[PDB]
Amino acid sequence: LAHSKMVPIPAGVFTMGTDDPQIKQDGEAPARRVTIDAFYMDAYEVSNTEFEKFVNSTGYLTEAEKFGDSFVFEGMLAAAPWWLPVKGANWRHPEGPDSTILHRPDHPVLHVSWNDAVAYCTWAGKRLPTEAEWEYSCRGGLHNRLFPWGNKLQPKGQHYANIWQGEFPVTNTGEDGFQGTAPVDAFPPNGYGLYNIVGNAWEWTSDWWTVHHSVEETLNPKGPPSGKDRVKKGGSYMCHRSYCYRYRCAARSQNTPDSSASNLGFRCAADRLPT
Ligand SMILES: *[C@@H]1O[C@H](CO)[C@@H](O[C@@H]2O[C@H](CO)[C@@H](O)[C@H](O)[C@H]2NC(C)=O)[C@H](O)[C@H]1NC(C)=O
Ligand SMILES: [Ca+2]
Ligand SMILES: [Ca+2]
Repeated sequence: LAHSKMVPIPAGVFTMGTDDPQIKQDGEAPARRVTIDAFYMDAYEVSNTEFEKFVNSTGYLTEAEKFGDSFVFEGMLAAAPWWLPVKGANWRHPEGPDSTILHRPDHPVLHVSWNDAVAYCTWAGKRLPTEAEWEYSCRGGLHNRLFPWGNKLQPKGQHYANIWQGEFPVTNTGEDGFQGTAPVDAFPPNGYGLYNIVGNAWEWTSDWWTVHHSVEETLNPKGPPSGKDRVKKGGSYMCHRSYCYRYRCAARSQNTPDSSASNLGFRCAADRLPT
């Protein structure tokens, strides 16, 4: 269990975005050439256990605990009728008060806000990645592919990510081996050595959200200087093509920095290795 290990992501130039946006409302277009300096990125989503080390040390009280509620998928018991705001739903109690994390220590932490994530990473001698670092990393050395691994969803007939199978929201067949979340080290790594960069839990980035992008070539871009929503990436175990096709590197979405929910977590990046 090296669930806080990092990988060196190589310096390089890449196509961020796409001239074939499958969800236009989200600012997937235009494709634009971005240059990214070499850095490090968590190989894994931050796990319940890793977060607990953080909380052991600092006594950090997450925002869901402070507000007293968080968003849980009805399916496992508001932005959709299936998102319910549940009292005493937080990272220790992912589906509300009578749920627990004891049987799932290696699964990614949930019900953490952008602030929670930042407190963790900075605690950890790290920081959140920018969207561009995230997306570049997601792509995993490949150019203009849908997914970290290519354009087939199940290559060689194999599940490569934790998402929805079946009729959403009513039936999740769990064909891919998991109905909710999966251990942070489940499924194959992309070419850069990252696990579950699409699927499992959504992932916070450091950028404010905008849908307005130039084709101006940029270098280590931080997104806009302001916003009201922060950028999240890579879909979750609830994604399906039929209604939410965001288990692609190009896809993107947003939340206010103080939101939290049962399919949303994070991982850290860093310019240089921490201790
Ligand atoms: C966070 O702190 C708690 C409490 O100090 C740790 O749990 C204890 O660990 C010791 C040593 O393994 C055991 O003898 C006890 O059985 C535990 N006590 C309790 C209160 O359950 C816990 O391991 C820490 N969590 C993490 C992720 O490091
Ligand atoms: Ca699944
Ligand atoms: Ca993920």
